[PDB]
Amino acid sequence: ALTNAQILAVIDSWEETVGQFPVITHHVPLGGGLQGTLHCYEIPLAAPYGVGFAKNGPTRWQYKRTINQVVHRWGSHTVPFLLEPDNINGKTCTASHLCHNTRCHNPLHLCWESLDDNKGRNWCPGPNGGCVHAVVCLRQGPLYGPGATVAGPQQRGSHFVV
Amino acid sequence: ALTNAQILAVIDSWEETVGQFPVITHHVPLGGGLQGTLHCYEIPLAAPYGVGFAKNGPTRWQYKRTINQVVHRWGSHTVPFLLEPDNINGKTCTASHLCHNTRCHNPLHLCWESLDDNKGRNWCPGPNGGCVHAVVCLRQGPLYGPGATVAGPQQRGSHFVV
DNA sequence: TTGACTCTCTTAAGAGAGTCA
DNA sequence: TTGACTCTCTTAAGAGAGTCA
Ligand code: NA
Ligand code: NA
Ligand SMILES: [Zn+2]
Ligand SMILES: [Zn+2]
Ligand SMILES: [Zn+2]
Ligand SMILES: [Zn+2]
Repeated sequence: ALTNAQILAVIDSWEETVGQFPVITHHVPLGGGLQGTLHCYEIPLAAPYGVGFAKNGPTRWQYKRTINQVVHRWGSHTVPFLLEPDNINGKTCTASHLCHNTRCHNPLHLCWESLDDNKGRNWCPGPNGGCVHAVVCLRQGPLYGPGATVAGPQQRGSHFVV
Repeated sequence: ALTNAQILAVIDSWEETVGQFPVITHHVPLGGGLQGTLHCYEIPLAAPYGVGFAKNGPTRWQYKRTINQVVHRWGSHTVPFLLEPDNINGKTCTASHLCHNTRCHNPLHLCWESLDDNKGRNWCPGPNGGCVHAVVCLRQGPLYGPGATVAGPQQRGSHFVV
């Protein structure tokens, strides 16, 4: 098994490589009508992506390192969390984009949480709009708002009460 | 079926049948430390379910009627909305449980909206906790709260900024 | 050891359609 | 005509693993 020092070396090489990705400044809603700025380190749209990186899906990548003749591979956003527990409350931990920008690999824009917690950030009002996430959101979720509901609750007869 | 009259007849028959499902009272969080009461009309756990109804999955059902010698079939929660547009902004409209109770078929607990709007209600603070849904939530979403994040954003080196 | 592709799978909110009696 | 089963698919947040040079 890879030692702690070996895993730290993997994290360090990943950080070195991602830190050289193009850094894109994005202005974002924070909630409460306030605007903020995030700096995303974006993996390229097409090969080459960076040392150790390869695309396994339209917006999925993996990081690969060969250590003592054995190939090891991880989801590209999971690397910052290799020294953390990988489940909680019986749920698998997932890399969760606080910046909501899939190509971004900035570890300051990632957290490690259940898929439900991850998804729920899409609708959060944001750090200046009432976010209650213990690990606070960096921005208002892209899907926060009144929604676009086509039809509400309704009945034709009188068979139902709310 | 094609005609408006035929569609209204399908809606009326569905309402009459669902109107005879057992009515189960559920006390629910509203947000803001308040609680409310919902009356769900719950499809049975096992066959028979009711005239026109059959189970296609663990928590999936369909409603079917024979019109002009042809069988017409719909997802069991879609029937109230047969006269509504079936898409919005190029996204499929879905039946969305305001009561977060799959077996419930009370149309006063359903709306018709994109899958993203639908999902997002799981994390809404609720009608007394800040819900901004234009078609208002009936309860706080079951997944609202601080979450259980295992690890937050972090870096080992000095290559990244927020 | 490395790059650039290939494939299928998970989850939990939702769907459509066929086989028998 | 109606009932009771069977199967796979959609979405958008996420995954593991194979092949070739
Ligand atoms: Na996310
Ligand atoms: Na829902
Ligand atoms: Zn980012
Ligand atoms: Zn938040
Ligand atoms: Zn209900
Ligand atoms: Zn709401």
